[PDB]
Amino acid sequence: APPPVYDTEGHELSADGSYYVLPASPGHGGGLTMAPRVLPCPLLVAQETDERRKGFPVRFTPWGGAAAPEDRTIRVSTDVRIRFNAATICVQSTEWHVGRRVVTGPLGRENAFRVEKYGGGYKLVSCRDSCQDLGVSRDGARAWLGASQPPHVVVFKKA
Repeated sequence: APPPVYDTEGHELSADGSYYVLPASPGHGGGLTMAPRVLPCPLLVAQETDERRKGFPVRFTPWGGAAAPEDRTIRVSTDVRIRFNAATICVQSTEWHVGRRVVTGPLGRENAFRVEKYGGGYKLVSCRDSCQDLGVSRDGARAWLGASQPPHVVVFKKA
């Protein structure tokens, strides 16, 4: 199998754990959060502009869910679903999907992502059809995660 994804303490990522998604280096902003874009729902995936803010941790789920193989180690280059492990003001799914921007809430493969080793950490990729790197775009007061260059390089700090 492809290698496991590792957290900032060097342990393999697990489908059981929750992980803050932080930049791999200082001076690149804070962690990922969910925030409304003009409408209060659905929430979209934003990056905190403030470096001190870790945002909300995420949970990874191997593609297939309960029907995926029993080895639920999270690995690179492998379809996974991603959600925020957090209560939401929208009473909707916190699972990520792409239709540009990464959105949560109700909707093939719109919710398929992968993690790839990249630079000093990992990049996240949307793989609805072909794999597209996810990057951050400042948009007024907010910075949004979407399909864009350059990729946003991240590490996973276990909560």
